[PDB]
Amino acid sequence: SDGDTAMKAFNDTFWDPNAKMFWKDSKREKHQDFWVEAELWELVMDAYQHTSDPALKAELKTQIDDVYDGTVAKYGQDWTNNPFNDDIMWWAMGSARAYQITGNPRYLEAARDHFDFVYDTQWDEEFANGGIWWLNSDHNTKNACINFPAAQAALYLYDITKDEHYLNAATKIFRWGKTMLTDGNGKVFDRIEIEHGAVPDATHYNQGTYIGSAVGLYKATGNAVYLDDAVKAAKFTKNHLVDSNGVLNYEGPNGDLKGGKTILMRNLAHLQKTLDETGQYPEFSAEFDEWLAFNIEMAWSHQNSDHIVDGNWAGGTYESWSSAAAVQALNG
Ligand SMILES: OC[C@H]1O[C@H](SC[C@H]2CNC[C@@H](O)[C@@H]2O)[C@@H](O)[C@@H](O)[C@@H]1O
Repeated sequence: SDGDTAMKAFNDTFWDPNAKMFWKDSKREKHQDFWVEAELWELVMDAYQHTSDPALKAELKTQIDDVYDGTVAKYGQDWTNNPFNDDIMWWAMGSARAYQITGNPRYLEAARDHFDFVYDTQWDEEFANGGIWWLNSDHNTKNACINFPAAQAALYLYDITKDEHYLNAATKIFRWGKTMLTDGNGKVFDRIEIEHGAVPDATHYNQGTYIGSAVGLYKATGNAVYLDDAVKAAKFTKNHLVDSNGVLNYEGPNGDLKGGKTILMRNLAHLQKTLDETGQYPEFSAEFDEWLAFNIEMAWSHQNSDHIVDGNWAGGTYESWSSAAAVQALNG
């Protein structure tokens, strides 16, 4: 049970049962950033779905509710006072998943109300012919880190509700994003800035949410073009966001990007499952599976004696966001 071992060690090192939040690092001086906390929430959910130890499973199910409670105690229930639309949407997506797992109606209202605020008021047709703004304060840029997560959140809400409103939203957001925030061959651009144009800088987490939304659209629509879209973005990641031995890059020193492999790995697992089930792209599937396994083994060979792995997978304080990626990789 390497996935169980990895998750237990992550909790032992970083979980604060008193505040019901993760610590930012092993000094236990400061709790994790708001948007990153939603991604650690999803890690708890993924370990819950992966494990077959019923005692650990029940423990992780309780933790799903505690993570939300601790964040609500510090930040409130209404997140629309946060000027970052991406922060809001990461929590809306997490809330949709928490509803799928628990059935607790507070999570459905949280997902729906926050999705609606962003989509209904922060979509604009004028600048760049579409897209959602990064912030709800100033309107200067439209970014991959809000647009693709918004498509993914719409797809979860469609699965829950069967309301075509959400499928129509996902289709519209993704079409815009593919056209304005990619090169058409799987390279995902960070953002488009008013008075400048596209900033074509690719990162692990934006490759990830593009891939996850494309796989979700394939499943919901039956259009094979969406699967092709996801494969091209996975090939780009494997060939161009890696070191000379094929190990995924380290994206520091930026604090938001350092743990981005967590989001990438979560979404690559969705593509791997869809390829295994459909038997499509058999040649790429075999190469992709082998490359993933090589990455996981190299990462875990760098673990310390407490079973924690730093985010520099190619080589004394450990950080929760950087260290999460190796745990996610064993819970997919
Ligand atoms: O270059 C990393 C990253 O930086 C921001 S998103 C990160 C912010 C999310 N909201 C809370 C902030 O504290 C955080 O910096 C955006 O410029 C994004 O497009 C880019 O990829």
